[PDB]
Amino acid sequence: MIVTSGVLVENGKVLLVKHKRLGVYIYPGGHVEHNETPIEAVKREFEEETGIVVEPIGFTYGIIDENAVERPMPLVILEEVVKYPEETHIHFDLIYLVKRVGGDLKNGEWIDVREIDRIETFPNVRKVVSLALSTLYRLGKISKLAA
Amino acid sequence: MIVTSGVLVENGKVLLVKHKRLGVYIYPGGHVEHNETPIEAVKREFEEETGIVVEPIGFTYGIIDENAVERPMPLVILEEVVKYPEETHIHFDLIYLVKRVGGDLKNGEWIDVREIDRIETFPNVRKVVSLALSTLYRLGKISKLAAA
Repeated sequence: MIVTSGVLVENGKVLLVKHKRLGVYIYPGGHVEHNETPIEAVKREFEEETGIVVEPIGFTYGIIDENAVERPMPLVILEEVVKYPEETHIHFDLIYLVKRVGGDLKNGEWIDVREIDRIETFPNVRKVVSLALSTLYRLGKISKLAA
Repeated sequence: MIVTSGVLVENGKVLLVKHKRLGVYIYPGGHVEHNETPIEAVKREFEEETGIVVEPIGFTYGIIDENAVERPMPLVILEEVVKYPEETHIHFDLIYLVKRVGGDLKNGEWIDVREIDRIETFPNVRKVVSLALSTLYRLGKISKLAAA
């Protein structure tokens, strides 16, 4: 079962939302519908859940042609377990790094990335955040020795 | 509408099948069922289409515990446009690099990378194969440095 998520980090803070059933904070995201792409689903769901409009940004090799466009690589992909009383799901999670490009905050909270252990968070959050800091740290670094 | 393909390379040869409707050669793959993960889908389709059993492989960080396990990163992800004068689809194609673990070639052709340019391939297949080769090299070294 395909799902997609958005990691938005601005000024040491990550935007998170409460899961309507689990209650723990999660990266805004959700089920990738059939007739849509994971890129469209993450944009659509980030905005309906938070009010913020984002754009997934990742690495692409640069492959271009009239018949196909390359899409950004996710920050990571996890098969996560979710245990409901009626049943257990496995979610194939395409976790994208995202950027804000519009909207207005309506739901969700900016959680300092250092206080992530002071709140109930979906199991992955802390692991994914570390991965995201590293990556941003690297990119910031490499974006250094460009000159 | 997301689909998945596997790229199997052995002895300077990539395994390609003929597109069901386009005829052109493409790597094996197909639509991902609601009921399955892209990883399960690629093994299933490859299975059906070639008879060979394969295992997706790729870059990972190493995340794994009781609550979640990381899956390998595709080789490349192309959002392909497929014009059948009779519809016209858009395919979010998660393309994985895969290795052989069983089964047996029942259908399909081994395409020598040295002849690929004089062969009718589905758009960008040649670009992707090139990526596979370099990518395989990089996973080769990650693997032997890890072996050291």
